[PDB]
Amino acid sequence: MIRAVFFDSLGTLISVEGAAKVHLKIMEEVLGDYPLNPKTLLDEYEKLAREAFSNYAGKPYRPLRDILEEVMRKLAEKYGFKYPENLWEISLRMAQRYGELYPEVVEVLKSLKGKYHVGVILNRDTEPATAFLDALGIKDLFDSITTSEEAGFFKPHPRIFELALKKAGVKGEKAVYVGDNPGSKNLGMTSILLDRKGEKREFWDKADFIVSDLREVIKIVDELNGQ
Repeated sequence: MIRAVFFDSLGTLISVEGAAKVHLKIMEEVLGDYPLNPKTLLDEYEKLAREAFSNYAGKPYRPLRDILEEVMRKLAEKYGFKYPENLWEISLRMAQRYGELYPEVVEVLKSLKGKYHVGVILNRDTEPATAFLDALGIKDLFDSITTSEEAGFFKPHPRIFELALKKAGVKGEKAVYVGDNPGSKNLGMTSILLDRKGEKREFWDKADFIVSDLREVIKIVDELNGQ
């Protein structure tokens, strides 16, 4: 009965060590020999970035490119370094060089594809997100790529999930939702929380299933289709 499987963000796919290396290598190229610790710039950027996502959560869409460029403009003014006009070119190049997926992603996505509609749902701009998936080498492994830019509202507004389901052409009850965060609620979708290092034990009643890696997603869908 399960016909579609959706992943909530790149966090379910990119390794923590990979994403950290990409972000640091971006800040290192931005700064060059400027007398600022690139790790400090990164930590401050992330702080301001998380604030922006919270401020815009559930609001009408505004290009994340514009939001994050404003953040970098603030930092360049605060610390005094030259604003990187080629920021997004740097970011994609570093993602392609240093972006590392969790080891099971490619094989699990290929297995799910061909049996089910496999989609990714992203709180991002469409062209950048699609280019990022291409730089990571998994763009073609998704039947659908659905973004807040397409939906017109930032998560957790339900429109993005309604759109994802309509691209697949299935009721919410015929789809599962895999995410790193405890949110598709009240749309009928089966929720699978991904806790790779067992440090989300608190919200282990906030999901229908709990897995430590993506291979178990196939096991759960096989179980549900059997019941």
